[PDB]
This record gives sequence, C-alpha cells and structure tokens, in this order.
Amino acid sequence: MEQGEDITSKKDRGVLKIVKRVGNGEETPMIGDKVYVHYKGKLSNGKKFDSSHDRNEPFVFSLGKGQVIKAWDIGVATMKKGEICHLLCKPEYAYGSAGSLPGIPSNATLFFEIELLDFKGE
Repeated sequence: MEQGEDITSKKDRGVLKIVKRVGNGEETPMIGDKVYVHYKGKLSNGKKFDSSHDRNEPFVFSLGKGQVIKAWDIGVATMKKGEICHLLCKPEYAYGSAGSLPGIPSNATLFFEIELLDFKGE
C-alpha cells in the first residue's frame, strides 16, 4: 500500500510524495544546494509534458530559490541521493492559473517522477 505523504507546510495535500526507490543514507539537500535531478512529468491524461531524459540531460537548479515550482522546492528538499519518488502537485504548488503554455494547461495538476542524482553546497 503506497499512500501519498503530504509534505506541504499547510497540510492541504497540495504536494503528495511516494518513495519508489530508497536513496543512500539519511542526508537531504539544504536550501541553496545545487541539485541535479532526472525527471518526467505527466498531465492527468497520462501524457508527458516534460522530461529531462527526453532531452538527454540532467536538470540542475539551486534548491529553495524559486527556480522550480514550489512543489519541487518542497519535495526535493525531502529526498536522499539516489532516491526516486513520485510527486503529485496541485496547481497552487505548480503553475497555477497561468499554466506554462502550450505544454502545461492553466489549473493543471502535475504528476512527476523524480530521481535525485546528486547535490552539493553553494
């Protein structure tokens, strides 16, 4: 039984996490860390709207700086190196009413698969 963990501060089930592969040790990235991920995102219809693998390149960002949707700044901060999770993201924690068009509609829930490849201090 794989139940989603609500990892929001407001506990409004806006970001739900399920671990699919356990990572190494207990360390998680800190705000400001450079993080390296592979990911896939699907819309509710099951079609991919995004994927780093489809670009053949890991995605890199600084954690906690708003360089990614809120759901990722929250979610990746909970991941161990080597961890794979699924992350369900309500639009309020993603692209909201604006969307990111044309690929991500307004008011869309996003369904991610994320692998935390590595992270390091700023």
